[PDB]
Amino acid sequence: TRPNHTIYINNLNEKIKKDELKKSLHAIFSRFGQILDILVSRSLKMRGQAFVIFKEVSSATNALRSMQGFPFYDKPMRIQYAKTDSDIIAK
Amino acid sequence: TRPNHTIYINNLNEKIKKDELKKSLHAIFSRFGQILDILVSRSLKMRGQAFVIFKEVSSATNALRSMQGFPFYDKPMRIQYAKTDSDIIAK
Amino acid sequence: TRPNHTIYINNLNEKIKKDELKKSLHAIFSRFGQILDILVSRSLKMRGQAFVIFKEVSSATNALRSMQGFPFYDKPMRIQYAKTDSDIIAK
Amino acid sequence: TRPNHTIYINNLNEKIKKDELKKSLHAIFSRFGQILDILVSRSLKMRGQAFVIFKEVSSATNALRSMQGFPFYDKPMRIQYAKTDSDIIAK
RNA sequence: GAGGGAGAGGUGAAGAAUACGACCACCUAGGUACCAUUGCACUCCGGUACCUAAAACAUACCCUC
RNA sequence: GAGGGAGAGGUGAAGAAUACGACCACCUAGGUACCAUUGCACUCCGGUACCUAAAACAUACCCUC
RNA sequence: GAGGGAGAGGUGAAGAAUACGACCACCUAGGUACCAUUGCACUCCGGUACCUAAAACAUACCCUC
RNA sequence: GAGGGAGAGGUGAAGAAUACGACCACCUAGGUACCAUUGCACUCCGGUACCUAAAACAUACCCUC
Ligand SMILES: CN(C)[C@@H]1C(O)=C(C(N)=O)C(=O)[C@@]2(O)C(O)=C3C(=O)c4c(O)ccc(Cl)c4[C@@](C)(O)[C@H]3C[C@@H]12
Ligand SMILES: CN(C)[C@@H]1C(O)=C(C(N)=O)C(=O)[C@@]2(O)C(O)=C3C(=O)c4c(O)ccc(Cl)c4[C@@](C)(O)[C@H]3C[C@@H]12
Ligand SMILES: CN(C)[C@@H]1C(O)=C(C(N)=O)C(=O)[C@@]2(O)C(O)=C3C(=O)c4c(O)ccc(Cl)c4[C@@](C)(O)[C@H]3C[C@@H]12
Ligand SMILES: CN(C)[C@@H]1C(O)=C(C(N)=O)C(=O)[C@@]2(O)C(O)=C3C(=O)c4c(O)ccc(Cl)c4[C@@](C)(O)[C@H]3C[C@@H]12
Ligand SMILES: [Mg+2]
Ligand SMILES: [Mg+2]
Ligand SMILES: [Mg+2]
Ligand SMILES: [Mg+2]
Ligand SMILES: [Mg+2]
Ligand SMILES: [Mg+2]
Ligand SMILES: [Mg+2]
Ligand SMILES: [Mg+2]
Ligand SMILES: [Mg+2]
Ligand SMILES: [Mg+2]
Ligand SMILES: [Mg+2]
Ligand SMILES: [Mg+2]
Ligand SMILES: [Mg+2]
Ligand SMILES: [Mg+2]
Ligand SMILES: [Mg+2]
Ligand SMILES: [Mg+2]
Ligand SMILES: [Mg+2]
Ligand SMILES: [Mg+2]
Ligand SMILES: [Mg+2]
Ligand SMILES: [Mg+2]
Ligand SMILES: [Mg+2]
Ligand SMILES: [Mg+2]
Ligand SMILES: [Mg+2]
Ligand SMILES: [Mg+2]
Ligand SMILES: [Mg+2]
Ligand SMILES: [Mg+2]
Ligand SMILES: [Mg+2]
Ligand SMILES: [Mg+2]
Ligand SMILES: [Mg+2]
Ligand SMILES: [Mg+2]
Ligand SMILES: [Mg+2]
Ligand SMILES: [Mg+2]
Ligand SMILES: [Mg+2]
Ligand SMILES: [Mg+2]
Ligand SMILES: [Mg+2]
Ligand SMILES: [Mg+2]
Ligand SMILES: [Mg+2]
Ligand SMILES: [Mg+2]
Ligand SMILES: [Mg+2]
Ligand SMILES: [Mg+2]
Ligand SMILES: [Mg+2]
Ligand SMILES: [Mg+2]
Ligand SMILES: [Mg+2]
Ligand SMILES: [Mg+2]
Ligand SMILES: [Mg+2]
Repeated sequence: TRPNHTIYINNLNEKIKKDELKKSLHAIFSRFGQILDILVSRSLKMRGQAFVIFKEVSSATNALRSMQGFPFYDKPMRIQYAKTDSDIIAK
Repeated sequence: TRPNHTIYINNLNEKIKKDELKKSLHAIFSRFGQILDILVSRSLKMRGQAFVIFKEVSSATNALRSMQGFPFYDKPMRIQYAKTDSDIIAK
Repeated sequence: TRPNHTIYINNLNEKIKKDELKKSLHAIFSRFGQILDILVSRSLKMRGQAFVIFKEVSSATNALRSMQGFPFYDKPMRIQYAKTDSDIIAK
Repeated sequence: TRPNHTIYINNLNEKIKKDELKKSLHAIFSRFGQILDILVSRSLKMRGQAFVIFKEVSSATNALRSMQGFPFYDKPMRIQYAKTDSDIIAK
């Protein structure tokens, strides 16, 4: 994919409760720049995944490159740019 | 919060015994500067949490920024400045 | 061993499914340069092990040195140069 | 303690078999310099502990400082200088 | 008589031909399994169930003669 | 007659008033729990036990009338 | 009469000498164990089993007198 | 007679018409589950329970004829 304000994370530990996952993702990622939102759902299709929306695409890029494969509750994070803009970025 | 000599850590693994937790927190954090004390309680309200008191606010700041989200017994540490001075700092 | 386009990893967590292992190994290693392939088998003789084939021996060398002992699904990765060229490198 | 060619590690995961522990400790530590030996015993008194003997005290010092608190099979390593020279260093 | 065995987390009560372990009452520290808890403190203190807390001798107690 | 229900991992055999799922035989991929394995490859392939592999109709099969 | 005890996730129905908890019907949030899921979203929503959702009084209900 | 089957961690004892596996005694390495242990070493060595330690033939042993 191509750089995007939003990174898509998967291979996340699915036992982690939604709000803990968000707070923890925030703690991994805030070092890279300002975060607008972190979206998590534990539904069947969306579990093990998160979207982290940065204010700036440069934050997204550094995040993705630095945290690629990083240990997070016992599994390595796999990180991609989101395939499309998040609503709050497009709008 | 605002910088403080003391950092507040949570999202800690609650199976870890108090003295092990302290010794381990000391090993994460001593690289950042001198530590006056580490307070841990496994009570219901205080489990999963620690206070690490640095001699210098600059140590606290580097600690917090470097170790934010860091893997510690299988969970990411979440770090904040303490909301108030610890007794040994105020007094 | 002597430098090789291919690194041999072992001490891998054997519960991890083959395609997850590959995707995760790719996420640990792609930072070091271009990867031609990652070979994994869960057979008795080959479980807990992977071969990661880099385009360039310099990528292999940096990978091996940086990721040596690195946490990966709860175990430290142990990394060596492959003892021989992978087919796609020799051919 | 005072710098020593040998570092003493504890808080090690005690489920890990002796030879795996050695190979893994070797993989954490060889980046710091040449290692003469790694001693591990799983006896009651000596389990959860290792001695890593470096050729040079400077290797020991960098190791200790860099790897202090580092994640190793799910627990943070706690590192000290050995209190005395190992036999192979004294002799 | 012999010879073996087992009992002390702490305080008490009982008993005292007994410094001494069971029974009974009360109180503590530490842990384990499960459940609940994401929580900002600077005497301690969630729940349910289980476990552990130096030890020889002697009395009493158990086995063999 | 009505009305309900359940059966297809793949190939075969049986049966065919039947494209069609059970029984029987054979073969595959993927997984789970436990045990074993630290192992250098570039067709696949450790063990023990369990599970899963699109699905409507029709025949046959099960229930009510 | 006395004295004890237990019941409210939410809506309803029943009942109302009763604001009030069981039974019955319906609906929600959160979790746990196991199984399945590697998945690109920007109302929610996999399965199987289990659990939890402030609480005093009163009626009714249970025990002792 | 035929044909099938199963037994060797190591040392010993028994037995020897037998190099040879069961029974019995003793000793080792490695592991697993649970419990305990945070511990500074440079012969080994916590507990409780379970498991594993190359293997063909022959004797003996088990099944069919
Ligand atoms: C109170 N009396 C009946 C007993 C008694 O008189 C004794 C005696 N020596 O005569 C006791 O020692 C006893 O009072 C006494 O203290 C006993 C005692 O200490 C004890 C302990 O500690 C552990 C196990 C046991 Cl079986 C006993 C036990 C049963 O011996 C009791 C016994 C009584
Ligand atoms: C061989 N014969 C006794 C049966 C038969 O003649 C049939 C028939 N239609 O007459 C079949 O279909 C059958 O040959 C036939 O194929 C059967 C069949 O397919 C089936 C399946 O697939 C699943 C469940 C069931 Cl209970 C059956 C079952 C029992 O109907 C069998 C029946 C036989
Ligand atoms: C409908 N009738 C038989 C009962 C009745 O007439 C009552 C009464 N006060 O007379 C009720 O309160 C009742 O209608 C009524 O509502 C009952 C009730 O609320 C209740 C609750 O909440 C919890 C436990 C229990 Cl045991 C009861 C229970 C049994 O008392 C019922 C009783 C009935
Ligand atoms: C001592 N005597 C009764 C037996 C004997 O005389 C033998 C014989 N060949 O006559 C043995 O081989 C025996 O002494 C002997 O050594 C036996 C033996 O080795 C053995 C093993 O290794 C495994 C399984 C089994 Cl069932 C046996 C077993 C039962 O055959 C014994 C048998 C005895
Ligand atoms: Mg790291
Ligand atoms: Mg006792
Ligand atoms: Mg004792
Ligand atoms: Mg006592
Ligand atoms: Mg005393
Ligand atoms: Mg007294
Ligand atoms: Mg007594
Ligand atoms: Mg008295
Ligand atoms: Mg306690
Ligand atoms: Mg929990
Ligand atoms: Mg408790
Ligand atoms: Mg005694
Ligand atoms: Mg089926
Ligand atoms: Mg199907
Ligand atoms: Mg079939
Ligand atoms: Mg077909
Ligand atoms: Mg056919
Ligand atoms: Mg048929
Ligand atoms: Mg036919
Ligand atoms: Mg398969
Ligand atoms: Mg294993
Ligand atoms: Mg298998
Ligand atoms: Mg159907
Ligand atoms: Mg209730
Ligand atoms: Mg309630
Ligand atoms: Mg209700
Ligand atoms: Mg209301
Ligand atoms: Mg109503
Ligand atoms: Mg009522
Ligand atoms: Mg009415
Ligand atoms: Mg819910
Ligand atoms: Mg899974
Ligand atoms: Mg569910
Ligand atoms: Mg009440
Ligand atoms: Mg055997
Ligand atoms: Mg054998
Ligand atoms: Mg033997
Ligand atoms: Mg021999
Ligand atoms: Mg002999
Ligand atoms: Mg014999
Ligand atoms: Mg003889
Ligand atoms: Mg052993
Ligand atoms: Mg433990
Ligand atoms: Mg043992
Ligand atoms: Mg044989």
